[PDB]
Amino acid sequence: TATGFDFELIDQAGLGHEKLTQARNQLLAEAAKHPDMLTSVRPNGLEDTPQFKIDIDQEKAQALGVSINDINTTLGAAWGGSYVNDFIDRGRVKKVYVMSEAKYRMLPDDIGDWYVRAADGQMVPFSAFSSSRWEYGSPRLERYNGLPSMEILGQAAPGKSTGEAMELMEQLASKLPTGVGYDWTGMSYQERLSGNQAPSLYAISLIVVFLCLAALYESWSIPFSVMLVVPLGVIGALLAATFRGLTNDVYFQVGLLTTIGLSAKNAI
Amino acid sequence: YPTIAPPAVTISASYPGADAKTVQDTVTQVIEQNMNGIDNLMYMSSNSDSTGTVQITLTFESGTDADIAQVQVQNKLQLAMPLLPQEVQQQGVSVEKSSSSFLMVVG
Amino acid sequence: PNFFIDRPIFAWVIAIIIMLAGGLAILKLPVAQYPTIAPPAVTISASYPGADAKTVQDTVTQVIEQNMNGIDNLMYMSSNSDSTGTVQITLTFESGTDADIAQVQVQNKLQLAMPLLPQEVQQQGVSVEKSSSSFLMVVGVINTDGTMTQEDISDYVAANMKDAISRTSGVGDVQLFGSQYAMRIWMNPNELNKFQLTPVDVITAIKAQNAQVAAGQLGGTPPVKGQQLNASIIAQTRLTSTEEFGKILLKVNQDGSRVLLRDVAKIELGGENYDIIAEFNGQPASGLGIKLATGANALDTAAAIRAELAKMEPFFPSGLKIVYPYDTTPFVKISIHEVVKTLVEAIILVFLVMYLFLQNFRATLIPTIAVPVVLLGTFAVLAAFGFSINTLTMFGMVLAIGLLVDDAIVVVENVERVMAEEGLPPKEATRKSMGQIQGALVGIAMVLSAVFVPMAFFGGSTGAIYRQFSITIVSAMALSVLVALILTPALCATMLKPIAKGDHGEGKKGFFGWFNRMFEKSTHHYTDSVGGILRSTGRYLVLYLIIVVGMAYLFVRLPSSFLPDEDQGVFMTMVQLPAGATQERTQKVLNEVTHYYLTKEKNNVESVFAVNGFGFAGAGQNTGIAFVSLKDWADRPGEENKVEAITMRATRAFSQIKDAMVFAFNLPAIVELGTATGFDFELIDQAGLGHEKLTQARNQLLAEAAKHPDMLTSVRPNGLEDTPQFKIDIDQEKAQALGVSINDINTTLGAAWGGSYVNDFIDRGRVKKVYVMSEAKYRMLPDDIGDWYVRAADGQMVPFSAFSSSRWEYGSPRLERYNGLPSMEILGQAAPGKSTGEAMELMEQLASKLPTGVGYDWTGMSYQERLSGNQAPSLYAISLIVVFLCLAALYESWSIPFSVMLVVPLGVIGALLAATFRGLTNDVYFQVGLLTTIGLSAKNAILIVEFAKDLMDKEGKGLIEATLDAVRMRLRPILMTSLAFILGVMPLVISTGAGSGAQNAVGTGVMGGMVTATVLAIFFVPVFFVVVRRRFSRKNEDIEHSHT
Amino acid sequence: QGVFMTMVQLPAGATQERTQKVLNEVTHYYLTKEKNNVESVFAVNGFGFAGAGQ
Amino acid sequence: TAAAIRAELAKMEPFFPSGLKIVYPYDTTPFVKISIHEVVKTLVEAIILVFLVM
Ligand SMILES: CCCCCCCCCCCCO[C@@H]1O[C@H](CO)[C@@H](O[C@H]2O[C@H](CO)[C@H](O)[C@H](O)[C@H]2O)[C@@H](O)[C@H]1O
Repeated sequence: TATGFDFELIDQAGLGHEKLTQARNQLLAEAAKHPDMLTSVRPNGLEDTPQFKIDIDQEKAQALGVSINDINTTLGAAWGGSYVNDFIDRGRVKKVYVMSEAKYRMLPDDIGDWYVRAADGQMVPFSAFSSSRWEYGSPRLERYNGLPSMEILGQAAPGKSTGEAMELMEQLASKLPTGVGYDWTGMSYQERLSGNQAPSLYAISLIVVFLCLAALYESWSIPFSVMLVVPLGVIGALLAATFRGLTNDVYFQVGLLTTIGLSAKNAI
Repeated sequence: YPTIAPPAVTISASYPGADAKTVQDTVTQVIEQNMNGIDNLMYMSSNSDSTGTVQITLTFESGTDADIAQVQVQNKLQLAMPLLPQEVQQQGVSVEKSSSSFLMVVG
Repeated sequence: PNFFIDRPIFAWVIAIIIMLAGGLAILKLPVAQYPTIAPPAVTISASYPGADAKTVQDTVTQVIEQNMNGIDNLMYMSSNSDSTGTVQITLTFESGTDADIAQVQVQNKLQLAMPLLPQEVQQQGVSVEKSSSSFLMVVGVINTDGTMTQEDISDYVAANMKDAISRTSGVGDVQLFGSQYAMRIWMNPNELNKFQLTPVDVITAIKAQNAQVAAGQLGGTPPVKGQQLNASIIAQTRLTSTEEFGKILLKVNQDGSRVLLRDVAKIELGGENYDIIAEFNGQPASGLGIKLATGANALDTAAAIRAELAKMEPFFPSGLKIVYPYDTTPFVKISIHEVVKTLVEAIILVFLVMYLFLQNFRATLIPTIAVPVVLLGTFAVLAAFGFSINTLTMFGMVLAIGLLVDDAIVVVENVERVMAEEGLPPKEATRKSMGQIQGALVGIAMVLSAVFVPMAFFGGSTGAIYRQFSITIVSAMALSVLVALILTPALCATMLKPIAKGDHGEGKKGFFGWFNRMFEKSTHHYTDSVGGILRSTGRYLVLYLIIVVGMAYLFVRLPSSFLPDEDQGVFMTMVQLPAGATQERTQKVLNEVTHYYLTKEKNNVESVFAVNGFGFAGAGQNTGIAFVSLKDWADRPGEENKVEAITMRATRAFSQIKDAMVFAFNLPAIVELGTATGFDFELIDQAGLGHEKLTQARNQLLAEAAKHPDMLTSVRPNGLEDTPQFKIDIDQEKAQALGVSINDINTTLGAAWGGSYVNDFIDRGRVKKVYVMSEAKYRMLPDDIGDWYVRAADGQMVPFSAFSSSRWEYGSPRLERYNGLPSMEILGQAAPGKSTGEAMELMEQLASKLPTGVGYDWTGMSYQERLSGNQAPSLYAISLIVVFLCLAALYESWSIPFSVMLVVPLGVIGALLAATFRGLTNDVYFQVGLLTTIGLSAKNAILIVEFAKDLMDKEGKGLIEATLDAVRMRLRPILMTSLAFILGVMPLVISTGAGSGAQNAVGTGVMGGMVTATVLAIFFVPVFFVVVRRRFSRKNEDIEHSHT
Repeated sequence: QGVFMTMVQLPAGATQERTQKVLNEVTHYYLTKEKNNVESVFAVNGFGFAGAGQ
Repeated sequence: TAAAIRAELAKMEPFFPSGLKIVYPYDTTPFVKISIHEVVKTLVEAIILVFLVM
């Protein structure tokens, strides 16, 4: 994108998901307070969903003759599914999945219809050794470079340069709790080191161009007289950009160059 | 367009039934612990999905011959393959070269 | 050529373009200490916790050495089967064999040996790596208050650092000095016996109790029509604490008194391994052992590593500031910086010589500017030729200042000479000088490639050296030549003020002039002399014979060499205890050494990082090592604050008074790679004679080379002799009826004393390991064998004193292997000034008398010397006939070319004699030096004989007449070029610090070589040309002629 | 590019049913008020960009 | 490959029992050898006949 970024907010210390998300609201609300820089600071991930814990009371089955492995894998093969064997149909190998049927594994109540047949020969209801509670948890556990992390997309105000928003983010994500550090990636990475590099390139460009005109003729001042044609070609391109409502994009940029070219040709 | 975007290899594994913390803990951290010592590494990013499918993409320095990156990756992951669970291990981990530029999609 | 003399601005542009091509090719050009020298190798490492030596050799090592079948460019394969259960297979390759393909072929040949390996091995990680050897750097971590112990610190390293600091773009295997946190469970035998339990129930317990679970989903997919909830089932989860681990239940008792883990074994967050302990200055520390990549630039990898770690510094806890024990980086930095400082200085001195000759400042700037631009320019040919800013090419620079100065100098000189000889204005005079010295400049450039090029034709690491040198010299030289045509002559015509006819200084003003008088008066001296010697020829012929032969004897009784040992500012000492030692006694030795260094070396030494448990070939309680860091150089005056004095007398302090062997040393300049005198003999059994017969063959040999003090030094095998072993030859009979099960007896024996990785747990967020082993005291002295019981089929435990046995044998802790077969390795040297080759042949001849199936072979260092070598005589014969042919071209005579080649010794005998007079060695640098030197002589004499023939031909002047005029015209440049050099070189031999051993090695050969060169040739060359041309006739009986 | 796309997201922990609801709405929408611009609408339930989920 | 391989066998020679002998049933090597020696003889000859013609 042009104006903006791909902020990575990273946990570095032995913290937990809750702590990070807390930091994220902290920064996202503190930086949604600057249209003076950033517009649409938004996190790209999935928020904590309602999740349903079945903290088996391990005691109330530990004698019953039932095996944890059996309880787990029946629970599992019940509501998730299991890849078992492979079969050769019509000529081609395919997978063999065994799962519950639809209706007998959907709503929490259905939990009950499931029975573990213990070692002796007696079944056990699941409401005998289980539990049930409702917590939260992310469905998308993101990580950046080996550590827990969370990704905040966002940009800068319509006519503010991407970099300025970046520096203000540095000074804002500066105000975060210990174990929370900052970092950049992808676009904002590729593009972070490559922005204030351009002037050196014109240093080579225009300096080597001046030495060539110094060569052709034989003067150091004559090339000035010829290099003076440069703006002449530009203010016409800009004027067109601004008046056609276009933008300083690359095709305009190489274009701007070519123009500089002929200015120099004719002037030469 | 020309070959423009910095080359990267994605690794994905499916772990039927795993909630996010499970895919982050049986598979994701095991792999993020065994990608130590491949060449030209710019950065690493994981997705531990509530579908049980983990997507760990590694993005590299520009003009880093992909083929070799994809190999140091597939062969540093085929080290942590025993240190993986058996649902995963049997249903395939997948190391692929990554973009999004599908020439065509045919329904 | 000339096009430019009329356009000075065009030429100035060419100057500045080559200049910023210099600077531009300077900011992004490789910088290493050396060129990449180490032949590529792939190391595979395997872990088999609790395994005896013979076990790592037989369960993992030989299963894989059978699957390393069909790898490319394979030079050799070597196994280290360690009694720590860690086997190290090193495969070394042909030179520069791009790692990636080799390492990929090896890992995809190892994936055949992957199913046929244990579940213990396969689970503790097998490792296929690209890697050097010498630690690129070691980064220690400590704490001020020491409110933490080795385990805490080491954890922070392995939980906050070692996971990503090895994930750069050029690090091989970081080696943790400490170990990462783990869930440590220590079984208590008496109370574990009480409540009726084996380790096996502890295993299955913590396993199936503690885990994540393949749960599933509410609203499961595919749902039913109208379904309106989707949410996640989180079932049984993995753990977190030590509580959650105490509470782990094994069985319920009849009354209610449950048997918890908590009770039955002690449960603690503890290291995954308690073998290695790291003490920085006696203070507890945990380090990072960084080994260099398989051909990555050093200072760039360290820069990147310094970047990630400098990024972790904002999240380190209270007081955890990084400490720095060992870095091979600043040596390279300060070294090359001292060579560049010298580049600057040599320029400076040269300008001074030049003022004292051409007493006009704006004229003296002509060749002053002549160099910085031929320099900059070469760096761009290096960027273009795939080289680096290594020591070799750097010394090629500093070295080549001489040819550049000479070229510029003879041009400005020839102009000026003509401007005082006729009275012409500069410009036409410039055109004129050029009209003579032009062709000569291209011909000398040619004969110059003809001598530096064959030197590029050598093989080996050293071959890489001679080629790096040969190129910066020939390349830089072409560049001085083009400068001599575009820029130089335009400058002589341009900034240089005109001297009208016959001015010749001549005091005239009173400072700079009393000189010109001294000198002109003296050039006469010179001329009246040379005439005086051309008078009598035989005499000088004889003196010449004497000079060659003197060169000869001086040459042969000179000790060859390899490279310089440099006080890199950072050294280390190695520790080894007697058979079967303990962690406490090692730590004892290490504490002592640590104490010594902080006293008798209180002013030179700063930090001692003691590494207990990790030696070289591998680990053990017995072995220790100590990376020790010194103070800044400015507080280290004399020669006694240096590596050799410190390490020698330290070694005195520890050798002569100690029980165990402890040495202090500094590693040579090369990161890894063989040294000089010495070798690496591998003695191999081929027809299967077992460990005993082999090691014994090693003893026969260790004694057979003990009968020749005339040759072989340090009669040593480098390995470890067989240690005391304690066998438990289970009688399976007296347990197969007892109600007891074998599988359970094994894994209990193991989990007791070997240990077991069981599950995985969540520490503060980070996955770490789950280990079960005995408690400390129930496995030390042999008796503890008894305290452990197997809970049989019925319910009765059984004593270990029930089914076992017990005896004590011997067997090695390190089963070394070479080329796929069992082997043992004998290091050694040659007598001092004795060649490695002689000792090598005597070694092939003594181990020749060994039992059938025990054969010999060579590796590593000893390889370097067998396929190659002694190519020099032919290389220089090449150089000499090719050069001779070039002089027959240039001179268009066969008999004339001889006169320049005769000047060859004159420059040598000076270098030799300078070496012998200082104490240096016929090492690489002496050869480069002599290269350069024989060069400059060639330059000068060629010039002289050139003028003479011209003046006889293109003026019809006599033989003698012309000879004298030739010498006459150009004594002044020869001296001034030469004199500029020697003064520029002085800094080298005078240099102290940062590889000043190299510098001293340059400066030496060069200075002496030069003195004898000029100061003899400017008297011998006329006698060369004269007597040689008088074994040639036609026209010149004595000549005169005509004109166009 | 002659072909464009729209992204849809249901509130947290929603179901395949509501998703398929929105998607068929949009498909109809394109074939209606855009009957003359749209040729083909390809609806994907369960896979968006933001991540995986019904 | 043949120089290095027959050298490999000659290093294995101190470990061969009674009669456990090497045989060469099949080798593409000497063909290369004589194929080439015939070409050089030809080349040489071509030269000779050229000098003679000239
Ligand atoms: C800024 C310093 C520059 C350095 C310049 C130094 C030049 C001064 C050197 C003076 C020494 C001369 O050394 C040289 O040896 C030869 C020997 O054959 C001598 O030559 C003389 O002796 C021999 C025999 O005795 C012959 O008869 C010959 O006729 C006669 O001229 C010397 O007279 C001189 O020509």
